Amino acid sequence: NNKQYELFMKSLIENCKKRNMPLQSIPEIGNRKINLFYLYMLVQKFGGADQVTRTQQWSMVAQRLQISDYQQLESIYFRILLPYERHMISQEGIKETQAKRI
Repeated sequence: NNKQYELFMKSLIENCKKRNMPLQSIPEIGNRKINLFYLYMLVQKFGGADQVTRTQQWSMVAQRLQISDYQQLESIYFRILLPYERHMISQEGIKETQAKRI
């Protein structure tokens, strides 16, 4: 699962580059390569950053990547790949990501 990164990564990148580089550099929070989809996989509890970015569930994300900075979290969620994260949860078009099993 060492490639799993380059996979979801390419997705996020297309966003950072399409969102006008909302970072200008990966906010490498923790002590190594970012684990966006990781702490993000936890935000799922809410599904919508803007809702989780100011709640308790955030403590889960924020406190999972040893950052304890809920603000950096939505920086992750929103400032790196808001759309993507909030995309592959509700449906994402059920014709691109999940594509109804396919």
